[PDB]
Amino acid sequence: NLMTTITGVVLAGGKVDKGLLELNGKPLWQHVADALMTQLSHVVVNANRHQEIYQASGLKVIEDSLADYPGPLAGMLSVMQQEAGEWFLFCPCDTPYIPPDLAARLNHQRKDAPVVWVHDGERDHPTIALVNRAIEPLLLEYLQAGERRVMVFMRLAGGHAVDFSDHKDAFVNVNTPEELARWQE
Amino acid sequence: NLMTTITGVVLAGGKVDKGLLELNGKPLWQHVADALMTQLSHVVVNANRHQEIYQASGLKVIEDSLADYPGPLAGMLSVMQQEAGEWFLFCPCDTPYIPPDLAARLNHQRKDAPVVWVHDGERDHPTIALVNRAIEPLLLEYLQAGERRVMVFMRLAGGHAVDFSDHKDAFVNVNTPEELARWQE
Amino acid sequence: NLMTTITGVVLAGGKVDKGLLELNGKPLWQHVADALMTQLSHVVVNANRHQEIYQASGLKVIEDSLADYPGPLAGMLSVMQQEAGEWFLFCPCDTPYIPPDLAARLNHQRKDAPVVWVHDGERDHPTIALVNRAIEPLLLEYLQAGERRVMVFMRLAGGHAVDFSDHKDAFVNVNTPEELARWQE
Amino acid sequence: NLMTTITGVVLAGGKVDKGLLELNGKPLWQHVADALMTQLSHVVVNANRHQEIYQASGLKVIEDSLADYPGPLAGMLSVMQQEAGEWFLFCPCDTPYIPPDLAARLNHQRKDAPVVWVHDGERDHPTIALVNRAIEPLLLEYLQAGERRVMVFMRLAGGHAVDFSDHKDAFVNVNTPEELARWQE
Amino acid sequence: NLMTTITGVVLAGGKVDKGLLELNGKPLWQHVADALMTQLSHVVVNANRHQEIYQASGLKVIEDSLADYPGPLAGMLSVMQQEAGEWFLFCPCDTPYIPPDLAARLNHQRKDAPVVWVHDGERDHPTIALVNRAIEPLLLEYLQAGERRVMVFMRLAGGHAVDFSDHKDAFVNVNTPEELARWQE
Amino acid sequence: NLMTTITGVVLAGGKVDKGLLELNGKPLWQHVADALMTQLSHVVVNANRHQEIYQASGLKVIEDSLADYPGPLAGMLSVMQQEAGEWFLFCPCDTPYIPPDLAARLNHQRKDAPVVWVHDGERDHPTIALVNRAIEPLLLEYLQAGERRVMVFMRLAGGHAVDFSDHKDAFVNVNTPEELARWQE
Amino acid sequence: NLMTTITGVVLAGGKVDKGLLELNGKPLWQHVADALMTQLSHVVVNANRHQEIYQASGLKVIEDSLADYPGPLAGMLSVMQQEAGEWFLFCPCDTPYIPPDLAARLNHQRKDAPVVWVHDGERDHPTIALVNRAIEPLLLEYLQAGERRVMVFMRLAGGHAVDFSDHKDAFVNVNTPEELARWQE
Amino acid sequence: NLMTTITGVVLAGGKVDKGLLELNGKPLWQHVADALMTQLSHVVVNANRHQEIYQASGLKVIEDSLADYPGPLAGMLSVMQQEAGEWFLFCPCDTPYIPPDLAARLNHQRKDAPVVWVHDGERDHPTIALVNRAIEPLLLEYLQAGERRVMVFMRLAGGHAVDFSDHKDAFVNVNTPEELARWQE
Ligand SMILES: [Zn+2]
Ligand SMILES: [Zn+2]
Ligand SMILES: [Zn+2]
Ligand SMILES: [Zn+2]
Repeated sequence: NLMTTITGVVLAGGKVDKGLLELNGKPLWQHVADALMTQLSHVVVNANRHQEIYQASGLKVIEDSLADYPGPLAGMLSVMQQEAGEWFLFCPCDTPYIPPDLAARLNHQRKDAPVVWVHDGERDHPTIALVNRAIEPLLLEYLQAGERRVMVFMRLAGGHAVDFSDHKDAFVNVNTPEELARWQE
Repeated sequence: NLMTTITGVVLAGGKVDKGLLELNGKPLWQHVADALMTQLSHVVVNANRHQEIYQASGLKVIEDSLADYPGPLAGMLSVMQQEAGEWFLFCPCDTPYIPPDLAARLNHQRKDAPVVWVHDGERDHPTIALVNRAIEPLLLEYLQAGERRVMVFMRLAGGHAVDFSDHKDAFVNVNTPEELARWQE
Repeated sequence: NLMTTITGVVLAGGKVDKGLLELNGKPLWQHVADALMTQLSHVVVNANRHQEIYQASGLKVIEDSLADYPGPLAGMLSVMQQEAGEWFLFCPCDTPYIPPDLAARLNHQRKDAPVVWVHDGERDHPTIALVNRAIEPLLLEYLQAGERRVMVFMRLAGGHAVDFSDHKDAFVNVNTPEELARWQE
Repeated sequence: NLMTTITGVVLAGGKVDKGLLELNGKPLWQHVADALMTQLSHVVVNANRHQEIYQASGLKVIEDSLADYPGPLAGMLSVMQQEAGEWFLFCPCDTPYIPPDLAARLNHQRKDAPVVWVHDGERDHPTIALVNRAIEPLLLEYLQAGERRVMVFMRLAGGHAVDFSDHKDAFVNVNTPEELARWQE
Repeated sequence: NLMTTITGVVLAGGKVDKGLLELNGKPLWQHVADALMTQLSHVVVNANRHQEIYQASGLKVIEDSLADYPGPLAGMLSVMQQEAGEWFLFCPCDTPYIPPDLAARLNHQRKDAPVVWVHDGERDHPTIALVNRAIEPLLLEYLQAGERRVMVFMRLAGGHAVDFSDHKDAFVNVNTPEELARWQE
Repeated sequence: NLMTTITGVVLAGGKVDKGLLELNGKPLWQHVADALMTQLSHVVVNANRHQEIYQASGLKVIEDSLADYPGPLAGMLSVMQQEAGEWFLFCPCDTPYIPPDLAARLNHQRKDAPVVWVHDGERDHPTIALVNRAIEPLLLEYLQAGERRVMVFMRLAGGHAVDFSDHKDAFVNVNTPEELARWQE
Repeated sequence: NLMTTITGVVLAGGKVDKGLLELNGKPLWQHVADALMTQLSHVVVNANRHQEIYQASGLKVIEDSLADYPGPLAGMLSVMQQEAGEWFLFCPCDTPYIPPDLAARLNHQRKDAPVVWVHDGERDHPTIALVNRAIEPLLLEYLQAGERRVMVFMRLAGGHAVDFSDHKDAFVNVNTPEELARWQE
Repeated sequence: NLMTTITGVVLAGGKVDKGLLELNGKPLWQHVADALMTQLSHVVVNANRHQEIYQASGLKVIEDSLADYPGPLAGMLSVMQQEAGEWFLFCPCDTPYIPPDLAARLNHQRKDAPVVWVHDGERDHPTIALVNRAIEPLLLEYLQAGERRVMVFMRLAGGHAVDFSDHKDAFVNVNTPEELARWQE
């Protein structure tokens, strides 16, 4: 089952974390982790600050790097370098309503591509992505070349966006404390 | 083939059985069991009463529990706890006309989800479901929390309904002796 | 797991059954069925008499034939013609102490052969056999030719015996009521 | 590849063969055999007359039976009883223009069903069918019960028709010498 | 690879933990967890006390039960009921020197059995075991019957011991604070 | 992943190479090789001239033949005869803009066929093809018969075209130095 | 099963056949073909003379070549070039007593090698070999280089001999009419 | 086949190459590359000097790093970070007589371990190793910790040595020009 083949990954922030703010009593990042854990057996967090907090919830923490690369791609590569699965489902810390069929729908719609990411009907969410580790070398080469754009990389790897326009407000992102108040229950 | 990979399960009733009433000379529950047995090699019955009757037809009977949980979910979990397959096709005792392509269509339309159930064009039949045992832990947690709603659970697991609107009257349910008379041949 | 890939088969007798006699309160044939059911999910009985008794224990009964062939091979072929698995573990009704690792050891020692049977250190037990359905055509041809010898057939199919000389008295066969008394507890 | 997993079967006639008549210098049945052999490695002929002729082309001949059942289903069952593959692609002797993508399209459109057959846009061709051997037991039971209708059986097994309406005149059947003249090149 | 197919499990104690005592600066239970984590991606702890301590190391904690069963078997069953893998490698908290090839050797020596445990040359260690979840139903039945003996259960499931007599002092168990002093570096 | 299962093949020319001309500083053939290498681990070049140039880029060169057959099919067959994979993705040297999802889309759209090629919305590109080695024998027979037409062969093998009409100008072919100037950046 | 994965091949002679002489009423080559057909579904003959005779038994005939190479290796390569399986079991026409477990024992003893051949206790029989088609390219290169020695090639490919010293007189070869008389029954 | 699943790797030297010296007219490193290429489809070279020379033979060159780690382990990790296979067979540049069954024997003797290396009867050759990429994270952690010992790492990963004591002088290493003269033909 996908549950035992894809490693879930909370992208908590590369070199505070707004993901620590509570939504309905639970920190934003833990909404994401809990949603991934309902669908996937093995779930880790990519974090470079507050490691003890993430770890304290029973999750393994993967710290970045080797080289101090910038942005989300750097965390993705760090996780592939430090974890053995074939497949990873990444999600940032601030999208607490991700749907219960995230992994299944992304996988079903992959069309044999090594990477896919969510399009919510309005925009792309390239860091909510199902990634095969076969693109580890390409990612390393991309970052070594000084490149940083997420979607450009994912397209260059042969990926595409998957339509989640029917999953209402599942991909809302909590940008600030103020937005968080529009969502408190 | 699906025939040898999915265990069929007649949900005969958790803690008489109207499924014992005869439709065209054959008990309602045996219509269901026979339909499952045409499509699947290994088929069992979840029953907590009249166990000897079900067993007498050559079917293994799984009794509920561990804990006295309520409703169909309790029987589903009981069956996963007591049977070793990866996949189960559950069906209640009172839907005698289930189609010969039930398992194939549910599986084909799963879209990589760990659970799917029938929608007949008019309504959901959440207890006519193809279930991967990976959701055993989630089900246990759900029931331990005091929750009982079937479709809510199946959605939370990442499942969805599968359209059988073209399978005419295949999902009629015999609620009472009176309805049973509308169907006698 | 082997549990969900091999169909167990009690060879109860082709055209009373001494296998109906009780050993320590349980009929000989049910000792065998219970031993197979501990190791295998799906288990059936090949019987041509007392079908209701076997069936009443929750086991599907396969009756012989098509053609009225003689002996155990006839039952084996009948079962392959009427059951869909790839693999079958046959055992006669009168060997109640068959070991809990029967299927695993036979499979482990197959050496890529399509059939293997037990040798107990003293003699062959060719009807205690793990059989791939690929030899269905060969068996049919053998029986159509008027041949009946079990071990000859199994050798001709490319099979061999597997040493169970360390499984003490596991393959005792209860030939008569008198032998049964040497074993009563 | 499908080429090495599906056994092709020319249904040449159960208990002359009009399939022996030549179309553009090649016997109708050999048009079918050649089309199957382009797509599939292992191809056999079900024949009960002129066995030497079919065999002489390098094809193994499977004769019917065990029991003298009627019609095409009888040949299908005979072939499953005498051949070891999981999958069979049957075709009658008189449809010489069957397409080069017959096996691929039938398989692609199976929708997890154990049997599928061709619909040419105007009618069903239930004997041009892709069949999983899991339905061997059901077929045996059907024929033993005295039933003979092909499509009824295939529906009861959970099968469906596959649209080949775009494959122009690929499913023309040569009923008589006269029709054969409408096709001579 | 085995790394991504077998779930590691530290058996930390069912209803203080001596496994909390430090050996060379690291708690005994964490020696075990670290050894399992070198070989396996996903590793959990079965604990019913000090849950926060185990969880704080980044490990998911599985608490016992459903029913208050006794002993290690109860923890094994609890873990299978609450975790989705096919395979589990259990180890108690007080065997800190378990070898780096534990999972590979147990798996290699399984001989198609659904469970295997370590024999160190002097004695059995039945709670250092590689277990297929197919024996979940058997375990449940065993415990419901009031049975508790570990090795008896594992033999009844078809398992056997695997020789680790060449892995010197790898299976030393720290019974008390005094034994722990014989090992301090 | 497809990356490690399909061998990429640059069809550089059977018995100068215009593919040696530079587009934006990189030879046309190396545009193709680089595009294939982003998607596939193992990539080779079919060349019969300038072998040292192709080889110098780190690519293995496969020279034609056995028999001096004509055209692209000859190179395809040469490559299947000299390389061990199951699957090959061929592309000529003069289509430098082939898309990053070439292999994934061709594979996803194969519909169980052993060969597929690109249609760009305006025309077929039968030498941009995903080919299963099962058609090696058919290809050999075709060429031995004196036949040379690419698309005819691919249709006869059971293949079809795959729509890439949405991949803008990805299949432009540089026919001459003059066309190459319309594309210089 | 091996029956449906390995193609049997009678090596009948490259550019009369003593294999046509009758042993106990059946031609030597047909003893071999029949032995292969008991173990394997799909069996072909490599022949360059008397093609009609071999074909007349229902076997497909593969004629040599492309290039007029010498010896048994030439026939092996011809067969791999013209047949789609992954695995081939070759045997010459004059070893009529080959054992019923030939394919299983060769496969079991392969030790992950791409080719294995029989050693009968006294000598090697390098043309009684189980061959993976991955060595097709190596074979082509070997023959193109002007090399002909069978065992040298098989060793260079990474193969080894498999001990059949316990299969008494199974590998007797009938060199002449005179030897054939020592064997007539 | 192993040929298409394991990537061969010549370890040519991390930050002249004595591997450039000719043995019987062929550079030592090319003896190794050629031996790997006979057994494996895809073979690369890890080199940090003379990259153009290695590349010129048709081999892809992987340069070290990310971080400037020391020794052979650094090259192994570099290759896993930059190549997508599951399995790698590493060999240094100066062991020109490596046997034709290197990959098969190492794989056959792995005993489910993620890494194995050659023991020649006299000593270990830990850089002649079959490595699963699952140990990429462990290797990274090991090197980041400042550790460099090869065999220690391979043991810590759960590996073991494989006996090649019967492969005479296959593992001779050419240390110097003088040793090279003891071997010139
Ligand atoms: Zn059953
Ligand atoms: Zn985990
Ligand atoms: Zn065949
Ligand atoms: Zn390569």
